[PDB]
Amino acid sequence: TLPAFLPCELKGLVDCNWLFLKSVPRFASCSNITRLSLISNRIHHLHNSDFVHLSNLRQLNLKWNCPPTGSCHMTIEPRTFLAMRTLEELNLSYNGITTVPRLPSSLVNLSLSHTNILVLDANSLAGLYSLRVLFMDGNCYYKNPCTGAVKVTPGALLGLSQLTHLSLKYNNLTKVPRQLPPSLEYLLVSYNLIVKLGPEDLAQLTSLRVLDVGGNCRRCDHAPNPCIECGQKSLHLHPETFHHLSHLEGLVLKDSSLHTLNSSWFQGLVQLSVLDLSENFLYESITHTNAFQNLTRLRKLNLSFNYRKARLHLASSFKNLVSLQELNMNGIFFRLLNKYTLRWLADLPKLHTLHLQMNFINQAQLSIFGTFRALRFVDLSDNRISGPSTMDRCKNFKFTMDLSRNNLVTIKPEMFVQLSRLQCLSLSHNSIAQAVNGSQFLPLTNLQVLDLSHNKLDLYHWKSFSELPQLQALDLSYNSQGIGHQFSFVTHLSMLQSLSLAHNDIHTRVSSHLNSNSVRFLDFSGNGMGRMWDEGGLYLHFFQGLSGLLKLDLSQNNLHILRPQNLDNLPKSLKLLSLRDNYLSFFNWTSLSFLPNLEVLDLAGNQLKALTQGTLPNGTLLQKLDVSSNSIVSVVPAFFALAVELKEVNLSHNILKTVDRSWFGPIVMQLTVLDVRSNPLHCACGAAFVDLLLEVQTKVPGLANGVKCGSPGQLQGRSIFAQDLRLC
DNA sequence: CCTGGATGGGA
Ligand SMILES: *[C@@H]1O[C@H](CO)[C@@H](O)[C@H](O)[C@H]1NC(C)=O
Repeated sequence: TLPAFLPCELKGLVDCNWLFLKSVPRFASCSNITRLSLISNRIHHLHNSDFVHLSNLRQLNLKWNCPPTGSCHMTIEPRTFLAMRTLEELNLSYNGITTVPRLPSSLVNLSLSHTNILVLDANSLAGLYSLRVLFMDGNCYYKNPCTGAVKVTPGALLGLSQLTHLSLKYNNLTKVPRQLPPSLEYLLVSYNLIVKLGPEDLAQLTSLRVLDVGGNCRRCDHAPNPCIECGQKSLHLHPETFHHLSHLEGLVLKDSSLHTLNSSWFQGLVQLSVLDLSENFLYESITHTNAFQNLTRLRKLNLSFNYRKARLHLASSFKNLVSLQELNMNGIFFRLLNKYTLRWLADLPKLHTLHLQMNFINQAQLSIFGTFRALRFVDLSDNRISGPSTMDRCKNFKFTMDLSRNNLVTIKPEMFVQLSRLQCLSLSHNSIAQAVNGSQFLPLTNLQVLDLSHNKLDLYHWKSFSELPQLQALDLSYNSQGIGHQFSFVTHLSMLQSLSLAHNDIHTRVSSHLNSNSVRFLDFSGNGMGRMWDEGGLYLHFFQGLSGLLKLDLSQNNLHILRPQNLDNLPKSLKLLSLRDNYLSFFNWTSLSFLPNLEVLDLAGNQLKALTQGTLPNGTLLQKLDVSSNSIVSVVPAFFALAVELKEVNLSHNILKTVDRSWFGPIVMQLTVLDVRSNPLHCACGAAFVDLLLEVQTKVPGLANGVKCGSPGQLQGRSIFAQDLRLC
């Protein structure tokens, strides 16, 4: 009858996360479960018999059960994990242990990160010959401190003949552990105190695919958090350090205080696809160096935050990065962008992504991005661009350009010269105060998406955005305002499918009618539709002219009433309506006859005291009803009974003491969701709601533990299964 | 490596 795995939830996974458990649950048969998650409980002691009932486990997560500062120490009996002979993955992270427990040989992945284990020797990982993955980060650093440092004894890991991944970050290491297994494909030793590297440190590691050695010589300028500055001026790299790494696909040297590069570092890495040079002092290097000469397979290059301690121009060697797909140049702080600055990138055949934000650019010739071969995304957000030189997804597929958070006060169509192939643009969070009239975006003949939110557009002109013949989505949200009429242009936008006028300063001379044959989605939330629909018949047909409209969002409009007339005069094509977060107290549910094709209705966050008015009227096509976070106290029988297509209903965060089956009739059997959490259910031993929820248990989210009682006081705040309610 | 610009994940 009951779910078999109380107080946990069965996903062959069983989820016991965040249940304040102090011991491993014992729960018909527990011999078919293979995965158990106990994340962030209170288990502080583990014992030889704790997992005996879970003999066939393959995966075990115990993260955050006994967190070190920030105090907790975990005790583990010797035979604890041995009961699980087929155990493959074990996560022991964020637990105060000082030694690694005894483990079965079937182990494959192991996490020991953020513990108090300070020493790894040959005895620590005994019998783990099939171990492929070992993580142990953050055992000795400012958030999990230790006197001295973690010590990995030379050759301790050589028993792991199958090891591919090894991470030992934030451990205050001063050297790379010696004689590591040569089978390694991933080595991460970043953010220790390794101020010196050479071929000795990486000896015998010929199967390395990525290597992370960043943060070992940190500049700490404007560091928000406790940081250890490198004693020397820079990381010391022996010229032949990585020279024997013939499979190296990834190298990260971030925050290494590098002042110059050296071409010797890369000349052996003929598979190098990823290079992270961010957070060093290469401002002058990147402009002159020849190091990029033979990085032929290089796909990703991170140059971010290499700022000056002239005019920026990338080195000529960049023209050899024929495989380059992505370039990060954020936070470099060069105030001028021109035809030279990036010239050696233009002929690069596959360069699609260019990151150029947080650079304090106040002069930019955007035309240069029209000369590029395969550019798909250029981010110029958070800069100081103020004019011509002297919904965004758009993801992966559309020539997109982001000019968010700049200093545009006026749009002059000459700033878009050569950008005519742009399909998406964002000018949000500028300070554009300008009466749009149709002369601002002429070159943008192919623009499909335009984000102009958080500006100060005057929108009286009916010719607005008419020079954008392919415009499909327009975001004018959070726009702050004696001729024309507000929003008159919508009818003259032939292809507009999505529009947002959310949170706008609406004028008195706002148009009384919105029109379009193409608009399918309108966000009109955060406006004054309550004060507009109280003005009589003036705005009674405000939305009627949007023929074909499918989705309307009328959230946060301070609606206290919703007459049938206003409903009847919405487009008959409507399928989704959201009145979320209004002040609707009473509502005639039979008035949904006026929305014949309505499929989804969201009335969450209103004052619906009850569901009485009122009945879901046949033959509504309503599939989803959301009445969460009202203060519903009751519902009339057969309320949902006539909604033959009803699948989802959310009654959460109300104040029902029960949930009755007579509310639904035969419909409740087909419900896909029935969310009843956060209700003060009265858990008397008679209660029949438990018999109802149990009938549709799979369709009830958080049933096993998330649905709580509100009374009686001893069962309050506790699950409806805390005591067995079916006994009287 | 991914993520952000700091640090934690990871498999
Ligand atoms: C029901 O509404 C609440 C409101 O906060 C939300 O948290 C919850 O996710 C919703 N349930 C479903 C099934 O969407």
